[PDB]
Amino acid sequence: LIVTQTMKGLDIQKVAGTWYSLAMAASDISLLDAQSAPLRVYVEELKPTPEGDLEILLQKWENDECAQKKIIAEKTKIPAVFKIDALNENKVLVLDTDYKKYLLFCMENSAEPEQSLVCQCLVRTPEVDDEALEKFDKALKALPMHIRLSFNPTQLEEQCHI
Amino acid sequence: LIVTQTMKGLDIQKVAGTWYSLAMAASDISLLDAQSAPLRVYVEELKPTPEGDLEILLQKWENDECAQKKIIAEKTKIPAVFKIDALNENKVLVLDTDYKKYLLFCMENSAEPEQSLVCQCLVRTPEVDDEALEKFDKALKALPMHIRLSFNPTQLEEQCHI
Repeated sequence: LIVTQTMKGLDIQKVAGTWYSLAMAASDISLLDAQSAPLRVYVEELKPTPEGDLEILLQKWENDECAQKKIIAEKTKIPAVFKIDALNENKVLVLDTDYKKYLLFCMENSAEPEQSLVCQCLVRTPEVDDEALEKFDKALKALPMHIRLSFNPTQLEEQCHI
Repeated sequence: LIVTQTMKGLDIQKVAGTWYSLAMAASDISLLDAQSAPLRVYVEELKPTPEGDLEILLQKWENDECAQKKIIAEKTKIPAVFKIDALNENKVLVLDTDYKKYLLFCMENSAEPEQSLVCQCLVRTPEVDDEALEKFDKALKALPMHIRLSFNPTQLEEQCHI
């Protein structure tokens, strides 16, 4: 609930389709540190269910393979906040989006916020959009982020960004 | 020579003393990735020689120990640029400094610039100065940085920032 910015009037239907994790940022270095870091995940596609929920198709370097995982985000009373699937009463907050280009969101742990806050900047195409990165940074200002990763076109087209 | 910003009228004598690597940034993620990353170095002290050179006292996680290394930077025709000691005809460029608080510099490889550019924000005390970080970012704007690390007081006081 630290993320003071959330989007008003979110139409979860419109955010459906393919996305690229262009930039990542986290409050703790160890969260995004190595390629095998716990929260180093790459979004592939967002699939909203008619029941209001949101399926998230993502990738992660687990063993030595780029594994494809599927997380399901259940909707809450607030249309911009979601509860992800784990003991960890974790929330997925959508900060802003114009639906056609970018989408800014932040995963957070309700128990340990400042120790577990990861945000991302998703874009529709594998192009480095400066205007989306600008908005991402502005939303990051008041947040205690200590690591910020950014990716290039070539990395965006390969699995697990290699 | 990509770093378009360099400081005019640098008095190498004044930058002597203890410093803290408050923030780091690099053009390639693999340069600052893990704790054992090649260019993940922590500045301890800057010792300028009367012969115009500059000794750099730093730390690095090599094996499983936080080793203290000492790099010597030889002066060049330009008072803000230095040549570090290795085959790699590498340069150390000082971008800005008020001598009493911060100091912004960038290490660079003359052979492969965009693939080997690391910059840092050194502060005098282990306090998070927003004004120094602001200046650091402004100087980073035109540079193709893809990773940015930041550290907190507690980390600044421990060897190898742990």
